[PDB]
Amino acid sequence: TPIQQLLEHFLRQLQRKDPHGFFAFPVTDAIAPGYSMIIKHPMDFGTMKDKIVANEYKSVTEFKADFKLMCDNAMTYNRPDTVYYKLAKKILHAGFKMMS
Ligand SMILES: NC(=O)c1ccc2nc(N)sc2c1
Repeated sequence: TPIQQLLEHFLRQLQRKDPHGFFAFPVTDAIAPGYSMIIKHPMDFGTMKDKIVANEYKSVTEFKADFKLMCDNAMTYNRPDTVYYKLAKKILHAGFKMMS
């Protein structure tokens, strides 16, 4: 569908900004201790892709909200001086601008 095509385009462009794949897959507690205790609504680019394919996004607004959730989670869990926090903040702002 038109929406699925646009969201696939946005997702490709957003993922290009995360070359290490820090946000490619759900965060594991092994990698990030206590993550599942701290973050109630996890999100990641892979989950977003699956939601596109399942036709679960009915508006760009819904997709943007999941992107923001992913970034907000990273800025809640990781301390500001970490690579993960800095990239989440950078890609949140740049990603919203790109989609506009
Ligand atoms: N999405 C995240 O918040 C995230 C991703 C990767 C990662 N690697 C760590 N050692 S902490 C951590 C957190």
